[PDB]
Amino acid sequence: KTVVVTTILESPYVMMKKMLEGNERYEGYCVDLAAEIAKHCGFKYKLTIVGDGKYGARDADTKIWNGMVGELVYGKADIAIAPLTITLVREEVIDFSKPFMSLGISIMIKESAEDLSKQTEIAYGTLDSGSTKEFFRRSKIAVFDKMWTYMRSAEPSVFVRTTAEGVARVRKSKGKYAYLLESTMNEYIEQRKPCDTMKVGGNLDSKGYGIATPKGSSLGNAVNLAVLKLNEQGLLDKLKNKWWYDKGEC
Ligand SMILES: C=C(C)[C@H]1CN[C@H](C(=O)O)[C@H]1CC(=O)O
Repeated sequence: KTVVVTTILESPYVMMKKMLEGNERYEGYCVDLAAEIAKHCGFKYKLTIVGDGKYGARDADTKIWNGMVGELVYGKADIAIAPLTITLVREEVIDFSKPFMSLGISIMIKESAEDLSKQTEIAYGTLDSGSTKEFFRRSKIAVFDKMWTYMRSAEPSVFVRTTAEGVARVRKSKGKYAYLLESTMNEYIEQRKPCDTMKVGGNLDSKGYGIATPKGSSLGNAVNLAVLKLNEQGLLDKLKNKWWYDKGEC
C-alpha cells in the first residue's frame, strides 16, 4: 500500500525545508530521487527518518544491525533511499540497486593519501563510525594500514562525529587538518560558503550509494531497473548537478 521509506538527514540528500506535513517537509537529492523511483515503479510511499540516526553497522556484542540497515533487516521499513554506501558487510544482509551515485573516500583540505601517510605535520582523521572508518580499520593495503595505525592512536583525537564537525575542523585548522570523507560530500562542501575547502588527489577507493531493500524483497528488481533507466536518461546526473552545482554558493 504505502511503502515505508527510511532515510536520514544529511545535506544535500535530505534536509528539512527552510508549515508543511508528510513528505513535503523534506527536500534534497534523495527526496527527488524517491519521488522519481516511486513514479517509475508506481508505488505510494512515506518518508520516515531513522530513529537512531545511524546508517547501518552490526553490533559486535549483540550482533544486531542498527540504523537504516536494521530497519530493513528487522522488517520495520521496505526501502532506504539515502547516502548509504554499498559495502560487502551490508550487502551480506540487504540488497542494493546499481549505484545511483558514484564515490570514493577522498581528502578535504582548507597530493595523495600516500603523501598524507608519509607526512606528520598535517593531522588527519575520519568520522568516529561509518564506512570510511571501517575501510581504514580493515584495509590490508600498506598506505591505508599506516594511516589507520596513526589515526587510531593520535592524541588528541583526529576523529569527528558528523560531516559538519569534520568540515569545521578543516576550516579552523589553518592547513593542519585534512578530513577524509566521501568525495560526494567533499564536492558538495566545496560549493558552500565560505568556499574555503578543497578536494585534493584522487579517491582512495571506489563504490557508490545504492537504494536498499530487504534481501528477497519484491521491490528490489523494480527499483534497480528504475535506477538504471533514470541513469540512462541522464536524470541522475542532472539531479546531482542541481543539488551540488546549480544550488552552489561559490
Ligand atoms: C554521513 C554518513 C555518516 C555516511 C554517508 N555514507 C557513509 C555510510 O554509508 O557509512 C557515511 C560517511 C562515511 O563513512 O564517511
